[PDB]
Order: sequence, then C-alpha cells, then structure tokens
Amino acid sequence: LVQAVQHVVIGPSSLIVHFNEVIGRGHFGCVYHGTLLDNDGKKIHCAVKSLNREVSQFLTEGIIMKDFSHPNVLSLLGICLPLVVLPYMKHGDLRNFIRNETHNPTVKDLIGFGLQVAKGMKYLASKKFVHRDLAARNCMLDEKFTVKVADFGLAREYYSTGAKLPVKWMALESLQTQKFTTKSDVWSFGVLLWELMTRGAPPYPDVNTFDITVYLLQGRRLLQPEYCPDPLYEVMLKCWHPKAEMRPSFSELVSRISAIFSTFI
Ligand SMILES: COc1cc2c(Oc3ccc(NC(=O)C4(C(=O)Nc5ccc(F)cc5)CC4)cc3F)ccnc2cc1OCCCN1CCOCC1
Ligand SMILES: [Cl-]
Repeated sequence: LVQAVQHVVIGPSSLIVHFNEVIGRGHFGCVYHGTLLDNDGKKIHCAVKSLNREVSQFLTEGIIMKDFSHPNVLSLLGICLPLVVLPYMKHGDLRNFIRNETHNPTVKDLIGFGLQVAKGMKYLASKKFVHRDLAARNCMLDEKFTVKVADFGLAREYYSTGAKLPVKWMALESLQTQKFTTKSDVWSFGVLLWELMTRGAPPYPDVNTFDITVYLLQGRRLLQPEYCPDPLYEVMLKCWHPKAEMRPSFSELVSRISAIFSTFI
C-alpha cells in the first residue's frame, strides 16, 4: 500500500487546494478545485478529493486507480499526505451532462458516450477488475468530451449486512447473493445505456428500491427509450439476461455498439 502511495506521492509544496471552492460535498468526502504544479512550474487544474474527518479505505480507492491507464477510465494524478488528486473533468458526471435541457446531443452522440464506457469497461474486464457501481452518475466527461469511467467512492436516493446498494442498477444474481462479477457489470452497463437514451431519466420510477428483485422475476425489464434504436434495445435486453453466462461480454459490447453507432451520419 504505502510502497505504492510513495510511487504516486505528490509534495504539499506542489499542490494548492482552493478550500474556498467546493465542487461538491457528501458525509464521508469533499471535492475541491485545485492547482497542481509540475517541475517546470506550470499549473494543472485538478480536483482535490478529501475526507471530512476508514483512512486506509480512502487510500486503497486511490491506489487501485494507479494501475488504470486507459482514455475511458479516470486517472489518478497523485496522493498528497490526505488528498487524492484527479484530472479535472470540465463537464462533470455524465448523468448531469445529459440531464441538462439546454444540451442537445444527437442519438449518435449518446451512443458514442455508451461506446466509450463499453471501451473503458473492456479494458477493466481485461484487468480482472469488477466496478460494482456502474451508472451514468459515476462516469466523468472531460473538455474533449471523453467519457472517463470512475467511482465517486466515499464522496458518493439511488442507493439503499451494512450494504449501501444501487439496487436499480443491479443484476438478479447480485441482488439475491450480494456477489458481483464482470457479467454483473454488464447488467449495470445495460442500465447505463437506458439512462443515456432517456437522457438521465430515473430507472424504474414507479418501482420501489427493495421491491426491484420481485419486479424483475415477474419478467419485467425497462421499456425501450424513445431515442433508442431497435438494435440498441436488443443489446440492452442481452445485458439483462437472467443467467450471467448468456450476457454479452464487454468485448462483444464494443463490437455491436460500434456497428450501431457507425450507421449514423
Ligand atoms: C461533481 O462535479 C465534479 C466532480 C469532479 C470529480 O469528482 C470525482 C470523481 C471521481 C472520483 N473518484 C475517485 O476518487 C475513485 C475512482 O474513481 N476510482 C475508480 C474506480 C473504477 C474505475 F473504473 C475508475 C476509477 C475512488 C477512487 C473522485 C472525484 F473527486 C473529479 C474531477 N473533476 C470533477 C469535476 C466536477 O464538476 C466540474 C464542474 C461542472 N460544473 C459545470 C456546470 O455548472 C456546475 C457544474
Ligand atoms: Cl426492438
């Protein structure tokens, strides 16, 4: 842990945290605007993730990130003895971007964001990593409109054994056994595409949190969104297959969505 922290350790001298500017705050964590300095003295706008007051939990979260080098996965700039330094994402979380009525992305752009999460998840599934909390709320969007798959971790109504669970994003086997696999990230990815094609509408509004397991066993799935092309809805239904082995891999997801995306001007 600390041998790895020391590899990505940032000097307090190199980082200025703007405590006067909070991008957001939860009970466990807080996110500030920040300026990171390189050896040439150039300034890097960043986000400083801090604990309000479980210290090793925070540092493990940031240490897992050090292994992730992909354009569709959020990177760690470093740890400062503690504060976790992340690259600043000009557009915030994906759900909030798509939910803005004045933003007008085309059906192709929304599919394009869906292909980006799929590419990132492919890379993660390759590294044997299981996300556990895939949702549009945990996908970041940078200046060049590049989706970065992330997790607000400690800094994170959509969540209900101490388990704080995102039940509406969860696979049948995960809701019934609290065990997660890459195949269960595929289910959540299906819910993520539904979210994108509805432009941040809440999944299963009419449905309660706890009751979601019996809703699904009745043979119910999210309806086809209005912007959603038919082949893309077929993809979503493959993600929500009750048996895990029948769900498309993320590699097949990149494939099928690349072919749907490529049919638009
Ligand atoms: C809420 O708004 C923002 C939040 C940001 C942010 O938050 C975090 C995201 C993820 C982590 N993750 C983590 O700390 C970890 C993680 O992500 N691990 C992880 C896990 C799996 C994976 F695949 C990749 C990474 C837990 C360690 C930590 C963060 F602090 C990081 C960087 N830039 C941000 C910009 C934001 O708005 C910009 C301003 C937008 N304005 C425009 C409109 O007006 C008002 C809003
Ligand atoms: Cl159809």
